[PDB]
Amino acid sequence: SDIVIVAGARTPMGGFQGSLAGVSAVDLGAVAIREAVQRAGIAAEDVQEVIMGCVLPAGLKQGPARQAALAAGLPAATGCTTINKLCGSGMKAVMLAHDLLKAGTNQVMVAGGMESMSNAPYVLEKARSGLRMGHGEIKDHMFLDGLEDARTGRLMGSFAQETADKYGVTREEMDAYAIESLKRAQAAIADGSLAAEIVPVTVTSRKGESVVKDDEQPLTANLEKIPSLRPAFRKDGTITAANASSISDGASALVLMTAEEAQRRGLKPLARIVGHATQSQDPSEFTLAPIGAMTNLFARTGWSKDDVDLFEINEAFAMVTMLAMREHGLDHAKVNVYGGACAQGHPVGSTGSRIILTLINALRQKGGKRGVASLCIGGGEATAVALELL
Amino acid sequence: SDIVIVAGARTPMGGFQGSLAGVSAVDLGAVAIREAVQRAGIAAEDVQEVIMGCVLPAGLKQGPARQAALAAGLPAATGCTTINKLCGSGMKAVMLAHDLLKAGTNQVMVAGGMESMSNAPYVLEKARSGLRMGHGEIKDHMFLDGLEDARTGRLMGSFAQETADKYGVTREEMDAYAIESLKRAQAAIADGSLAAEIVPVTVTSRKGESVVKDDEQPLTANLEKIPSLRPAFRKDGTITAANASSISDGASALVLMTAEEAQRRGLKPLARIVGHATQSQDPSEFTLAPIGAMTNLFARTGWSKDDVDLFEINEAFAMVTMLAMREHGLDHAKVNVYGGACAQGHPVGSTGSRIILTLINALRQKGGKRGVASLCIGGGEATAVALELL
Amino acid sequence: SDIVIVAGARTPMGGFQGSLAGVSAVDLGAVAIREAVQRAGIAAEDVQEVIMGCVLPAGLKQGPARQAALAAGLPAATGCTTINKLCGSGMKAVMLAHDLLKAGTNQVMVAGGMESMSNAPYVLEKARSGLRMGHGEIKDHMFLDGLEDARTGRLMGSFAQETADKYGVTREEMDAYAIESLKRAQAAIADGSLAAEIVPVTVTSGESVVKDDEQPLTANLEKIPSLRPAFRKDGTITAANASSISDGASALVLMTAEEAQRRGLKPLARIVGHATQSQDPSEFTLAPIGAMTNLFARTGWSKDDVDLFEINEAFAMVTMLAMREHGLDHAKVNVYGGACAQGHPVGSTGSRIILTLINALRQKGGKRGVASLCIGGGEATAVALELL
Amino acid sequence: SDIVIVAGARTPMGGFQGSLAGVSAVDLGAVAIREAVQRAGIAAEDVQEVIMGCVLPAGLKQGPARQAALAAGLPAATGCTTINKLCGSGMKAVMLAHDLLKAGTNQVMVAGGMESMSNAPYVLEKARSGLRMGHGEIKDHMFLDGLEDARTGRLMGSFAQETADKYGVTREEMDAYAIESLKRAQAAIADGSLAAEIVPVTVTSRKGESVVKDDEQPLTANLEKIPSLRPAFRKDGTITAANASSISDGASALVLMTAEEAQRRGLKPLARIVGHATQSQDPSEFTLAPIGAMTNLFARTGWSKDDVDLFEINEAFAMVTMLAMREHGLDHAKVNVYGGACAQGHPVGSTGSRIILTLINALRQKGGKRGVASLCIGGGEATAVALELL
Ligand SMILES: CC(C)(COP(=O)(O)OP(=O)(O)OC[C@H]1O[C@@H](n2cnc3c(N)ncnc32)[C@H](O)[C@@H]1OP(=O)(O)O)[C@@H](O)C(=O)NCCC(=O)NCCS
Ligand SMILES: CC(C)(COP(=O)(O)OP(=O)(O)OC[C@H]1O[C@@H](n2cnc3c(N)ncnc32)[C@H](O)[C@@H]1OP(=O)(O)O)[C@@H](O)C(=O)NCCC(=O)NCCS
Ligand SMILES: CC(C)(COP(=O)(O)OP(=O)(O)OC[C@H]1O[C@@H](n2cnc3c(N)ncnc32)[C@H](O)[C@@H]1OP(=O)(O)O)[C@@H](O)C(=O)NCCC(=O)NCCS
Ligand SMILES: CC(C)(COP(=O)(O)OP(=O)(O)OC[C@H]1O[C@@H](n2cnc3c(N)ncnc32)[C@H](O)[C@@H]1OP(=O)(O)O)[C@@H](O)C(=O)NCCC(=O)NCCS
Repeated sequence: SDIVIVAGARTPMGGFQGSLAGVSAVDLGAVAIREAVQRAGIAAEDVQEVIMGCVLPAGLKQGPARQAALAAGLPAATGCTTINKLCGSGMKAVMLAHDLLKAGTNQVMVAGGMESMSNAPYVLEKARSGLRMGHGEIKDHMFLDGLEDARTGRLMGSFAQETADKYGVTREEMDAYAIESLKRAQAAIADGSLAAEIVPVTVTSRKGESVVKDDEQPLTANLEKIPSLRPAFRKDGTITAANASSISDGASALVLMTAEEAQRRGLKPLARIVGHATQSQDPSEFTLAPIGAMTNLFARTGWSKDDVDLFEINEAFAMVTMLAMREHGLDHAKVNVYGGACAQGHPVGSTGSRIILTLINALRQKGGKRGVASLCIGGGEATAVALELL
Repeated sequence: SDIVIVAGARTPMGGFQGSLAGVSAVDLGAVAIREAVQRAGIAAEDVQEVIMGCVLPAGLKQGPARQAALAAGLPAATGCTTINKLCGSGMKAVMLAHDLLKAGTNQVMVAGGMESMSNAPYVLEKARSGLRMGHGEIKDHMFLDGLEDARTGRLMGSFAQETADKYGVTREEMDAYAIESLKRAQAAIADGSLAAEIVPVTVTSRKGESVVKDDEQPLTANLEKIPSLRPAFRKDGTITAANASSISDGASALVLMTAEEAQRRGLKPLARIVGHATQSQDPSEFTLAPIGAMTNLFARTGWSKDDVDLFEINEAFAMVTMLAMREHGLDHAKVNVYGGACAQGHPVGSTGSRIILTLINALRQKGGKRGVASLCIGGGEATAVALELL
Repeated sequence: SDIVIVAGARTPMGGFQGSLAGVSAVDLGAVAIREAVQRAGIAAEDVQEVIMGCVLPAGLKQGPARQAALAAGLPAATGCTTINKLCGSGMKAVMLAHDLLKAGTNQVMVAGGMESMSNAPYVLEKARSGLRMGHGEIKDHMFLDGLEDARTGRLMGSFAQETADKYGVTREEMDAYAIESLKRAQAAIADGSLAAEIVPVTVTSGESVVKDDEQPLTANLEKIPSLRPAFRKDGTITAANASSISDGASALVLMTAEEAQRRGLKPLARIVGHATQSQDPSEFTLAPIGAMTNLFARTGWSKDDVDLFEINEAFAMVTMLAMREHGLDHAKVNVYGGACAQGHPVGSTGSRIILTLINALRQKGGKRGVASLCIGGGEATAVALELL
Repeated sequence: SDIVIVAGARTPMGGFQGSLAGVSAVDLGAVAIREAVQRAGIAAEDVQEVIMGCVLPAGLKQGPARQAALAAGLPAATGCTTINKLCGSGMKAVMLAHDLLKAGTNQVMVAGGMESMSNAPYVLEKARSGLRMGHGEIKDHMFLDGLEDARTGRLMGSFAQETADKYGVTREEMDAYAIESLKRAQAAIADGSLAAEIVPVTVTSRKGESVVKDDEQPLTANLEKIPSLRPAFRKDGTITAANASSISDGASALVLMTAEEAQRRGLKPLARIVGHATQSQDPSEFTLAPIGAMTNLFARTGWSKDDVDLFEINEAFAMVTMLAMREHGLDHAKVNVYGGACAQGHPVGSTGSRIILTLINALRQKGGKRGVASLCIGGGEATAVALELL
């Protein structure tokens, strides 16, 4: 059973306590789902199972993906599951779906991601039992259960820093990358090349109500300020907020069906999924997992870099994409052509699925075909997806 | 591809803030993954993917499943995912493993779940942005994200209370069900009926290091109190501690394979997955979802209630199993033979893959072949799974 | 011995999360205590004991008075006590100062009070023992130990809304008083009538100097009839006629008259007497009336000998009911404004008004002044001072 | 004007989370004031002003002293104030009462103090504005505002340990001191000595009513453990729990008058206050501050050490009383005749007044006319009262 991506939608990527702060992650998951369905040509009735990535579901209340579904308009007959594969949660949702559909368990499914890092709460670890005496920690849940390694408590960035140096990556080369990302993720917000993949967002507030249709981080940045930005993860450090992905808010969804189920509803799906692959190695090498994730996909699928037109390779850290580009021998003109998250943002739970939609939607406006999205995973993993335009 | 369970393991269930409280959920997941992969007569290296349920990941640190697997001794070359299908994550985890094994992504998988309700933290919702002025809230993570309806903010036990009344389930009727679960629960401890499936878990007291091997509630549970306990969800309600499931810490792991992977490796699997099904409906009517689940199971399999030797139906509340039994016309003596969650405890992330495994235990020990396992899920859902001994 | 106020100084009074939010209460107290000393015209060493009002001592660390004394440049040998009789803190510090200086225990004292209401933290009450199971409250310290009655957890503007109503005080009456206040306040700033009592603060974020109270620069006169209530949906009390929440500090160098002379100092005022009034916590808005009644019974005065009163504007209505029941002239009360318009950093104000009263009495010509403010738990104090 | 103490009473001192963790600071002062006034021969009305020391008010409510004054049965006309001179607050309040009486301001006053370090809250300093990002602290209000010096954040202990090394006091010397303290406490608890000064306290819990009428530490203390105890404050230090004042709850209250006011109502008072002294030095030298206090006292009063029949030198640590006894040449046979803080306990707000009581009680039961009571005050300070029976 050949699996196909019928429709796809995703929210703007609102930066930390920025545009979409007054929206709950769930509410952002709806906007993505609700519009992924409408763009498909199906009804809500006719969705069997949802799978949503969600890394920080503290304070999201019971069954985060259940809520996102009911709000998106879906019936209570529809089954839902929240998953956490950290920064791959969104691309793991698509792969769980893709396999369930190969195994005849459903014929129509949605598979997106969702994060409001802004309203990720705070946590008290000993307050249940009693702190008894002495001061104590109160932990950033975004940080504690998201950005910092379980063993070392070191920031995903701290590791990027170590790995970077070790492979030779100078302030200047890492600034070359993060500088073009700001122009590309402004060249597309200009040529309006992202309005297609995106669905704007009606936000409340004291200052009346407002529409949000554009990626927040790039329009509130400075491209000249870059080679003076203080280091972010080590006093004498090469990594800064320019070349490190942003803390941001958003969601995204895809409708997935079998070839037949789509050829039987006379729907014309955007793309077909050719294969997926998981890379897994040591937490400290999370920044490099992408190399082997593709090296596995290129393996299972029979493809090479050369037979690929575009790649969406998440910029958790400019060096991730760089070293992945370096190691696999990828021309920079064929990688994140509308720019990566070091310009746009990275709502950890959502990106996996966004970059699939963005990839898809680039193969379209660039009249390309064969594509590969990969992202890195805190805990030392990558997930690689490979699809084809229809 | 006929899909086989090959071996399985499940920790003792400890009461809220008792015998398994020192140990984390990551750490109970490890004990259980280890002792499963071993009993299967395979090596760590041989495990390709892991799928671990977990409803309460606040305070668990990055990738709760990644830490479970690593700590167990699985090499980092082994993919790790955390899912949340509320109280059904265990069963879903198995159900996903199932379809992925079918699909062809993997031949060897570990799937299961882990939870320490005792070490669920607390959350401040506005500590990040600022409480400006006036009193604020501090939220029990277990209740806010695990144990109460998203929409209304009402506890599972409250929705259960309303439906007990509506279906006219009397104080007396429910106790009798529970006065039986505990009798069955102590009998298995007494005569070692659950030894096959339990790994013991080694803990630190102030007296040095002791082993826990038995479930906690069956021991700390006084049978001649059940008629005089107070109601739990309504001042004058029917549902008490005794006929509601206890809040528990535990984990459980199963080793799944294609039948021709067990064959190739010269192994004797325990049982076969014949089929699975889901049911979804109004989040207020979740206790009535297992009935549909099993109906959906019977349809997808071709099984009837007569072709079924033994049943596992998770006793979230005595009324859940009582009502699935009434409608399906099931025979008490062939349903939760060794007792359920009302006597033995309910580690929410875990109880979905543990029951799969008590079933495989009872079927072999009581001399059955065909078994059905199912449980209700908050959000208005349930999962069912059907299996046959080899 | 008669008691002189040698000199004084008080900070600007910033808003809630406003201009002196970047300064702790201990640091404001400091600014106030240092500039008081300098003015008295004596050495930090000459001061023998420091008493400060502090309502909200959570997270100011050990002995808040003590820290302030030290940071103000007073030596380690300088006695330090920190006290709380709520909003009357500042003025009780000056009444404990009076009684010490009367009884031979000292000669040179500093008294006043300090309050960052902005940086008042939040508290948890069960987290030491353990929360165990079920949700919990995170209480504001401001509200729990300052603004909400003990027995009834009811705010003070709630009790004052209730009093206004029984004593029949309309939105109109009140919004009027509030308008005259904000004018007299806005007037004093342009005129510089408060430059003498005030000591500027240098906040560092670069760095800038706060010199004028902050509320009266950001309070529209126009919109007073258009403010929504604050304590009950069908309310007559608003942001305009109820005191606003304020950073600020105030200190005051008291001597025995003998030590004043014996140092060649020319002091500002003499403390002729003082009184406390204590009654039912619901009737806190009415305690000033008793306060001043006892103060007259003691001093031997009548409202006649008073040239100017400072009866704190805790709520517009507290002054408006004292003004009724004592027969006081709005023209002879809170001349440069009051709490409603300027601010009310709760610990500080008790002393501040003693200081403003003295700056006015001078600039406006006048000998005899009276200070009174209302206190939760059902109390008030009054001071009776005379210029020299 | 001559000042007299007409009566007092004092709660038994509770241990930290011990046998008065279920009464507030306020209800303890309440129990104290009431019995004080009862023993005084007077009517609650006749009390004109109330001064109560309390170091840890956070969470106690508005006007801790007021609350207590009322709950004792003192009318609303009897006005109230709360003061804070750290560990000598309770003495300070008596000194202010003495001065106020002297000056003409009242006729009958009540001075005392109250602490419940048990029921002291935890604080979040950065909540109101917001934590924005990264982990925070939750700060013990007993440590922050009570037991750690402002400048350094070091514990009173840490200063006491560093002082004890410099002035060369050996662990074995402080343990000999501690050992005679506790034997004195135990002899005192059992022979009934403290009963004339103690007022029993009535509580609830599960079972129903309890009467606490005995200091808790002397009854839970094991003489033998003294020299085996770990070092409390430095890695390989000399200061242990047995020779540090215990964290405790309690309260005390004295009924003071001028001499003529007590005769006018025809009452035989217990003792005349003769003088008080205040010492103040750098915060690291707080430990030695009682020496200045009794120096300045001797200086004001006219008195010398051979005039003083008994001392109450509160033992914040064994090494205060010891360095204090060394310097003024005192005999532990004449100082803390019934034990002190190390054995019984240290309710910071209360000890100051309490020990004025024990001193008196002691001088009546052991024959003796002249007394001195001093205690060291966090922040480099110390107060001291001298008093004469009548
Ligand atoms: C890098 C990090 C520490 C920076 O946090 P921050 O302090 O909030 O940074 P901000 O971007 O908000 O502000 C810093 C400056 O960078 C600038 N900036 C940010 N992105 C920029 C870009 N692409 N180009 C140019 N300037 C940029 C901002 O405009 C701002 O300028 P200013 O300080 O002069 O006003 C933070 O984003 C982080 O923790 N990174 C998350 C990555 C991570 O670990 N997780 C990814 C999962 S693998
Ligand atoms: C019902 C509930 C509130 C009871 O917890 P509790 O009263 O706080 O704690 P306990 O269970 O210790 O107290 C109940 C009492 O009954 C006893 N008890 C528990 N199970 C018993 C049994 N099977 N037989 C007899 N006695 C039993 C306890 O041991 C205890 O005895 P005690 O009162 O003398 O101490 C709690 O179990 C709960 O909320 N359950 C959650 C159910 C849930 O949400 N699960 C998910 C469903 S999808
Ligand atoms: C806090 C309190 C002042 C209410 O204010 P708030 O809700 O925080 O709001 P603000 O202080 O911003 O006031 C609201 C508006 O009225 C304005 N305002 C307040 N006082 C004003 C005055 N005297 N004249 C004109 N405008 C005024 C503010 O500037 C603001 O204008 P804006 O909304 O257009 O910006 C009031 O509830 C209060 O006093 N609480 C504490 C109780 C107390 O004082 N107790 C101690 C006395 S015993
Ligand atoms: C040092 C301190 C923090 C230790 O806390 P702690 O160790 O939790 O206190 P504990 O009472 O549990 O002491 C540990 C042991 O010492 C024992 N102990 C304490 N005082 C004892 C005594 N007088 N005789 C015998 N044993 C004693 C306890 O019984 C306990 O034994 P256990 O292990 O069987 O329970 C505490 O005693 C203390 O009071 N410190 C602060 C001092 C203070 O009040 N500061 C203000 C002074 S200016």
